[PDB]
Amino acid sequence: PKYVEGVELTQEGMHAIFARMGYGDITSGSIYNGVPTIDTGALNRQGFMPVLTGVGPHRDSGHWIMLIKGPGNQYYLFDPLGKTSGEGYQNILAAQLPMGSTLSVIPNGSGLNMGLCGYWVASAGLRAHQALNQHNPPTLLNVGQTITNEMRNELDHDGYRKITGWLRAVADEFPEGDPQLDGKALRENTEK
Repeated sequence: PKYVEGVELTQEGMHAIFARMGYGDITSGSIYNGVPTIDTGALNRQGFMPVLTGVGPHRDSGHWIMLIKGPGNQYYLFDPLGKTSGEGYQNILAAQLPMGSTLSVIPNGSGLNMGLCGYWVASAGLRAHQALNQHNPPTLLNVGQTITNEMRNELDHDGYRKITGWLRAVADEFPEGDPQLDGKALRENTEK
């Protein structure tokens, strides 16, 4: 399967889901043997960048997180495993951003990932992007709080089954066809 392996998005799958939602042909990032590949031009241009962390010679799969650009010289790190996990990548990622930039980790809660990091990056990651860049942005705390709550509410009522079933259904191609703001909307509008 090109887009999904087990219940995780491959790099091809991540590109494909952003293309299907209407974000065009995006550039993703990675951390290979502890060294980041981050195109800052594409980051600034996109407003965000999914980053496949934890990869290396013997590891194609890793842990997806989302790099977000805010207003000004502010950047954010969304980690579906929670605040501590993200703080794990904070430094190495921060040193890749423009001089004068700051990188803060979104303080969302642990225990809600369920092996769905790619899905979360493509949904909650985008919603965090949109929230932090709207006219009256919430505080970092409110954004973290809100993301935690949204992940928990989506996992309720057979959420894991619904998400994993959809991901398996779209393992090779996505259905048509309206564009969407985030992956949850795409899922709900293409079978869930």
